[PDB]
Amino acid sequence: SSRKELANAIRALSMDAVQKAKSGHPGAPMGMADIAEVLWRDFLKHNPQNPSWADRDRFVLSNGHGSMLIYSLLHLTGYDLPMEELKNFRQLHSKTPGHPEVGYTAGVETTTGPLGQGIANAVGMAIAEKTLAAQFNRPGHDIVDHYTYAFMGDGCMMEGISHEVCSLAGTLKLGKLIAFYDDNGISIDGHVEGWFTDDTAMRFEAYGWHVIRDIDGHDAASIKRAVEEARAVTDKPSLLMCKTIIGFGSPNKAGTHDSHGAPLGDAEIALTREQLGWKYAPFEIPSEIYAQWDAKEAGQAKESAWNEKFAAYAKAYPQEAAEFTRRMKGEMPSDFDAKAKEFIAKLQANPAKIASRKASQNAIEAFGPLLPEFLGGSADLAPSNLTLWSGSKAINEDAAGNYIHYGVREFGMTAIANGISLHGGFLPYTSTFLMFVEYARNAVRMAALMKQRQVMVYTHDSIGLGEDGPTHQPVEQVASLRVTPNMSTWRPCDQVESAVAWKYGVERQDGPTALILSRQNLAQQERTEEQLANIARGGYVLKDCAGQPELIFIATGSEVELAVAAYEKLTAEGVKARVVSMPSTDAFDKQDAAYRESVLPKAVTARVAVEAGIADYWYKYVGLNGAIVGMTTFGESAPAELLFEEFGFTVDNVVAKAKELLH
Amino acid sequence: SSRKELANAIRALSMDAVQKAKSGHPGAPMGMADIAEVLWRDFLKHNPQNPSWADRDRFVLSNGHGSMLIYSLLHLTGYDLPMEELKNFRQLHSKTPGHPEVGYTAGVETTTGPLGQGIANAVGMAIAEKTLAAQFNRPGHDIVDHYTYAFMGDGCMMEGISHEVCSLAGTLKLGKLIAFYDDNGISIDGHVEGWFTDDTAMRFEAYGWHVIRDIDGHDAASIKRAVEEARAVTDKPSLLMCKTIIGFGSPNKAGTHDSHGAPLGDAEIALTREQLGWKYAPFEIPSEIYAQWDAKEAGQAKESAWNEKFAAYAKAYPQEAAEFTRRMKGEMPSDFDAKAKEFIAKLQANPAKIASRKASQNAIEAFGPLLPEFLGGSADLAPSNLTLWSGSKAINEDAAGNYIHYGVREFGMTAIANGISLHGGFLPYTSTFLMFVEYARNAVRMAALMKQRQVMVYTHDSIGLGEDGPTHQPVEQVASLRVTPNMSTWRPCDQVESAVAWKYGVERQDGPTALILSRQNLAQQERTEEQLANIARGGYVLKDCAGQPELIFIATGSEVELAVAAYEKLTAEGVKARVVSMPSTDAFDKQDAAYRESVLPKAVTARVAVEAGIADYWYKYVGLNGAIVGMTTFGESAPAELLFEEFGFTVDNVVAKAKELLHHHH
Ligand SMILES: Cc1ncc(C[n+]2csc(CCOP(=O)(O)OP(=O)(O)O)c2C)c(N)n1
Ligand SMILES: Cc1ncc(C[n+]2csc(CCOP(=O)(O)OP(=O)(O)O)c2C)c(N)n1
Ligand SMILES: O=C[C@H](O)[C@H](O)[C@H](O)COP(=O)(O)O
Ligand SMILES: O=P(O)(O)OC[C@H]1O[C@@H](O)[C@H](O)[C@@H]1O
Ligand SMILES: [Ca+2]
Ligand SMILES: [Ca+2]
Repeated sequence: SSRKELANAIRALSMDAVQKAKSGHPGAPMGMADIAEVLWRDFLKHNPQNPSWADRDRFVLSNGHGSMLIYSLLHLTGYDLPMEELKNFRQLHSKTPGHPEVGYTAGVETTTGPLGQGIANAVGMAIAEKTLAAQFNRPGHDIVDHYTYAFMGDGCMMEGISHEVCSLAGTLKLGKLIAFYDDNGISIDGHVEGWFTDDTAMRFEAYGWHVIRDIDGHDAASIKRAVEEARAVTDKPSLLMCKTIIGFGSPNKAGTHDSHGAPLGDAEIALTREQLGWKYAPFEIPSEIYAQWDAKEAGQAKESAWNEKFAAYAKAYPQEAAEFTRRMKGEMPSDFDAKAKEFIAKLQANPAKIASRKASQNAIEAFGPLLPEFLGGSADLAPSNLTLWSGSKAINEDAAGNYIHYGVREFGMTAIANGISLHGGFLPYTSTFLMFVEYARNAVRMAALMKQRQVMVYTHDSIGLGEDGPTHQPVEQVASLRVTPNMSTWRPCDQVESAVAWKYGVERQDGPTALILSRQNLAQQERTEEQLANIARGGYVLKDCAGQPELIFIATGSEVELAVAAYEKLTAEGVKARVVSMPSTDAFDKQDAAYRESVLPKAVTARVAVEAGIADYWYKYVGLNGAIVGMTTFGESAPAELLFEEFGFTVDNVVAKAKELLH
Repeated sequence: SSRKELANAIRALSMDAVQKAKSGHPGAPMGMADIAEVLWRDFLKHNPQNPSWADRDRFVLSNGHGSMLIYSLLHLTGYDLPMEELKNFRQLHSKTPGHPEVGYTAGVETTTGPLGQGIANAVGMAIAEKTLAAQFNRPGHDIVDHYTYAFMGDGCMMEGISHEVCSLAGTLKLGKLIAFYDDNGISIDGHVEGWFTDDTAMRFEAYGWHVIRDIDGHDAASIKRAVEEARAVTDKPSLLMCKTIIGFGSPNKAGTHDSHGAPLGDAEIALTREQLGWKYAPFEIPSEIYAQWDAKEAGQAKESAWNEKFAAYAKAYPQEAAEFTRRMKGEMPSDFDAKAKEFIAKLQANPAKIASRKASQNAIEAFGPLLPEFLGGSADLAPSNLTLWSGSKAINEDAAGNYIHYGVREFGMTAIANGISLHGGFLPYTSTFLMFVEYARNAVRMAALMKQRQVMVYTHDSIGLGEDGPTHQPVEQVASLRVTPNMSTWRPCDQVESAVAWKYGVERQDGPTALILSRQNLAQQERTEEQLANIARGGYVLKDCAGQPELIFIATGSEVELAVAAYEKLTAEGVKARVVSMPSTDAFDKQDAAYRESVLPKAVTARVAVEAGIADYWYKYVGLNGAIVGMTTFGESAPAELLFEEFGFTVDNVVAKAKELLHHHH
């Protein structure tokens, strides 16, 4: 069959599946089908039989609304995505959700839909490949060698996050990253010139990208030549400016916003078949077209050749090969648990009053020699977030390193890290001041949604940071993280809880972990063996009374010391008081009901929460008959000590609020 | 004095103020002092005696960590910011907080600190001036004519938001926007080349900006020539690449990251005085230097000339002048309250089962003729968010318009809108799908912090949007807004609550208002006159029983219909039930104790929250002995009706959970 006929199979499947669902986006799949046909059939190195092959090229659909494009590709090339799944596009529990999702659909590399994040993820995957290659490749043994291809549209180009990650991609000279820009001149509001006039090629040249202008996105020869040129440029990421017609094939909707985001309609589909000369019924693909699209045979040949290469590598470099396999699988070193526990025990036995940001650095230092998979960084706050350890090596200086200077790019940093986690081989950590999680907020959510392991190191967690004032002092940010599905959030009260939280973070297999860390010094709490072990349970009894408590303080982070001081005062008066330290609400919630009852007995309603963050969160644990010593306002610019006093984080106020309950 | 001496006054006040506070950022003020001296002394049109003068130039410090730069400028030029306040830099309740804050420091135009948002605000202020000029200027009466100047550094340049707002500023050909880039090669991690290598000039040329390269940021003549060039270019915003030395003056810390964000140290300050030839003690400025810095006489002259111009305008165009004054003050039309109430009453009397996104569009259509100050827009979702009304006119088409195609730029859009509200003359509304509030999240917080009036139109509020699936379906986003200080958040249950929320939003002078709106059709509820009035109280009794309820449903938005259905089932079975509609938790919380007690009596503990959003939020109103019919997971890609079924948003399930609750209580 002709290349245009092969590409037209994508057009037919896409418009038909959208029509059947009465929902979806036929424009981009129709506009990009010719580009996809060249990339997938001529260049993409992949095995449909094993979507997890370590050395496969990675493809990313950043314009993820065009989900039928990727489903057509996966089906046609022989992945485990039958026609019935395409016929169930956008239907409950199908393998063909409205935007592509990593994890159930074979071959989908990442979850897109939020514009701009796909390209960010791609930048992360290219960073991972370059770094893994530098770490593992040996003379005569290039076991890591793959491209990262991304499709993206006007929406991704307009988003700020594209500037963050494409800027950094240029700095890092990501020669194996190749992006195709679907330059179709249309967005939802109509012709883009009213709101988007960038000389996008010039913009990308400013980033140090290799840019190929004026590609006819509907001509196989033009596209193929451009990809060849891009692959020949090894020291710069490449952008291919692909001029396309959105909804290509539709006489009445091609080139219009009408084709973007709704079914074409039965009549228009009939006209499209006529224009394309496509003779097949909906969901009919002839054997000749499958024969030219199918990649099972080539895929298995390529992967088997790689397996043989890896076997030879394992002979010459057995320890390295074992590390590669362990790291690609995301498995932890077998003695990590024992070694981390030893560190935790040492801290408990050797008290230090330090900021939890420093306790965090200390955990990185302890874990560093144990976790060569670390690929960490900070958004231009290394000396403040304390993300460097003695073994940190910046990848802009040493390609085989383990540290990234992300610059002032919180959103890009976090979505890049999502790419890194998705790639395999690494354990990313990222960092900024907690307030600026708000800049990265949707990428944090995406890590949770995609069930990705990433440790998010968020320092300067409250009014305790002092003089920088209300634009920097978090109040409501922790609460937002706590109510995020599949997020783990830890606000350690001292260096011991900080190490436990770090351990929990690196050992998570199925989601991210945010560490909520102080600028200011935190007192260490004394713990029994049982209490020490129970830190990992997220909430535990820190100070207690004999028999049923009359009063329970629930405190986190920097406020545990305050709660303990109130407890001592009330205990001396003869109140049966308890202090619960609650470093992680999510880990506590996951405990069995007997454990939860032992910490927060259901019959004890006199509960006082204490946390320098938004009060409203705490009704979850204090109910309607408790008290909350929290924040209800923005902060103020002043020294920390005076702020805590001003906002009622005092022994007198905590005691007074508790006494109010006991009547 | 020489220009360098005058600029050194800023250097001295800045390093000394930071030293006394033992906290702050001397680097940027010291690096940008010569630029500030030229801009402020030679170009800036302002009156220190009236920081609210309608036609003043606007200045924005986007690299807001260098706060002592602006405090030095305001003090030296004669604003109401005494030396005692500079001595109280970074101290509780001073007029000199660590990052500048609009509101309680004379002459500060916006609150910065979050990098990138300053330049966004500046773009908003420039859009406001251009639009206001187009709307109000008349032949021989150019009553609107001022520049917007912004300072920004490497941090602002790296941030994605700079791309969003500078791209759009290029499209809109904002000839009176002039930005100065503090090109000093240093950020917190060190020399920027390790992580920041853009050809920034080429980037801004790609945006359609006029760029002036290689300006010696420490040479007044060079700076002045560059400003004159930027002012001569009337059809593009300008970027002046100013090469500076961070911490200029410090022998040991200039040009180093060490000067960025900590006090220089007393020894180093002594050496800096010696290098700069600055002889005066900390917080000492001689009369002769004040005489050269002071702007009171020039300022008064310029404002008086403008007042004469405005008086002539008022004579020739009295209605237009009255509108200009009203709009600059942010006052509402005198008949707006009455007309809006008439609209609301009409809706209650004429039920329509429509999506609250459509109800929102209908309110825009009703208010549009009444509020010529509207400057609304959507981030490339006009046909989905339903932000256009019949009188909308895009400002890229007609500069005198009232609508902005923001493109796919949620964060930039919202921070631009903050600039628009800060400028005066307009009432901005912005819009995207609720999920993508997460892209704009800190700009939303900044509107709340800055006490700004902006209506935020957030559609597609839940799993009710259907097939687009979990990357689009909000779950936890409403809760996030509800816990934000000074945020108002409305999740209207029908077209009537939608109109009330819109009225509340436009009339809210001291903070923003987010509207949480459905894709799918919402049932109109029956209301008495009293209930209709009570919508604005945020939470109110919608359905009730005789005597103390044994069960209270609390519901919002699309789920009120479900709660009412459950209430009907239970009532028919002889259960004593109540339904509370809670369109706004923040408004409800602001009601007095007696009113809140009347709605959610403390005696009644069997409370069931119903909302297609994260369940954990609702413990606030249901306590530990209630029930919550909410979401606890991400969504799924499927038709909305199947999703509501899947996730337990059914009459049978709500009734079952309510009965299960009552069984446990009994
Ligand atoms: C962050 C974000 N904002 C908004 C949307 C809604 N949206 C989806 S596509 C689009 C604009 C059109 O973008 P483009 O890539 O040019 O679409 P195409 O040409 O492929 O049809 C928008 C606003 C989104 N998915 N993500
Ligand atoms: C959104 C955001 N992220 C991080 C910070 C912390 N921060 C303040 S300045 C800076 C980097 C230095 O930027 P630059 O403007 O080049 O500083 P300068 O040369 O004026 O000292 C950072 C990361 C912030 N204020 N806002
Ligand atoms: O992500 C935005 C998509 O393009 C929309 O899913 C699509 O345009 C449908 O819009 P609506 O929800 O108004 O039917
Ligand atoms: O002392 P910390 O809080 O680490 O940092 C002080 C300031 O220096 C930089 O980090 C930032 O600019 C911050 O505002
Ligand atoms: Ca497009
Ligand atoms: Ca800098």
